[PDB]
Amino acid sequence: EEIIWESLSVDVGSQGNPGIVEYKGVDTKTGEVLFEREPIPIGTNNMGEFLAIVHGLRYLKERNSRKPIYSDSQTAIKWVKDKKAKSTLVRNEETALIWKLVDEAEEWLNTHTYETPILKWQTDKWGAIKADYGR
RNA sequence: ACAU
DNA sequence: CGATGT
Ligand SMILES: [K+]
Ligand SMILES: [K+]
Ligand SMILES: [Mg+2]
Ligand SMILES: [Mg+2]
Repeated sequence: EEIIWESLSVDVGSQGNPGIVEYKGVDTKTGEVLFEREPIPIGTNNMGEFLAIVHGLRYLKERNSRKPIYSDSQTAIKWVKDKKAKSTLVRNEETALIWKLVDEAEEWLNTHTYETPILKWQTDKWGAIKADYGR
């Protein structure tokens, strides 16, 4: 119903899918960019969406912040809930980097706790998530 | 079908 | 138009 403005919003951007993947997190209210991941040469949209949420969790925990995270990705929200990213991307030399990051994000989820609500951004009602790349 |  | 996902 109502946007929770006191929140962090995340989104992925890519050049190709699979292709070059980046992501960022912003203050939902103001749009201030709070973190941005260096582009990863080959990944999928959903791996990026998942890494963005997990980085948001780590960012908020380190800062003792109870803010929720918004993501527009049905898939990534579920992968985080499950602590398991069920990507189809082949494992090879060119995908080694993103798969290492995905593996390590799952490992972090499996070794830490958090109460952070992970909320679905309702794009149909509210427009594009505030972290969107505008691509 | 829904979400990207 | 194509791809990633539940
Ligand atoms: K975009
Ligand atoms: K589809
Ligand atoms: Mg998105
Ligand atoms: Mg977007």
